Amino acid sequence: MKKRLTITLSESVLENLEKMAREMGLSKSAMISVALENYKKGQ
Amino acid sequence: MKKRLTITLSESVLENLEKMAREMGLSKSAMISVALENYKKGQ
Amino acid sequence: MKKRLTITLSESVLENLEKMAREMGLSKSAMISVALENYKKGQ
Amino acid sequence: MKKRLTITLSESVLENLEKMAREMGLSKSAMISVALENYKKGQ
DNA sequence: GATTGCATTGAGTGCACGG
DNA sequence: GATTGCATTGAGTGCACGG
Repeated sequence: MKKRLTITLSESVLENLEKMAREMGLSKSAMISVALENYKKGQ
Repeated sequence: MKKRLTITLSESVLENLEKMAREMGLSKSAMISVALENYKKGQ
Repeated sequence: MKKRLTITLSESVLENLEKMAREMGLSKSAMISVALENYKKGQ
Repeated sequence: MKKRLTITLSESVLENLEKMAREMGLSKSAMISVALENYKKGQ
């Protein structure tokens, strides 16, 4: 059910990822997953 | 300075990552980066 | 930064947790974390 | 039939789990269960 | 830039060859 | 019902003693 993948991100977008996941106590993989879902929704 | 990140995503979330990316004419890294900056906005 | 804890939940709330985390490709620990955060916010 | 679940939470998210729980006069399991049913609502 | 195999440590990540 | 130590496998969970 889980697949790996390597992405490239802006040194500033990644630094932001950090903070966000941190306050939400999430992993980047989870924060990303949350954000992806989120976005999908708002679409 | 751009940096790389190896993450793990749920097949279903990945599948939809692809879908959304195609339709937005962006790469996964790009899509993810959008959604990420988006969530930060939505608050 | 991470701490363990054992909770007790309704057979129906847990069954729901399942679905939700599943579609969001999240762990319960993550889904719960998301939901907790969420709630905090709406407060 | 009620069931048990051992989860892992980020200290900061746990700390705020406690805060919110106290103030709502509920147990963590209870709080978590609320928030969980809540998110499902918010959609 | 991207995909992946090798590797490790509490799946999610790093690293680097091969593209 | 809750906390925790023991245990395992891709931290997040199960299991069960002790409460």
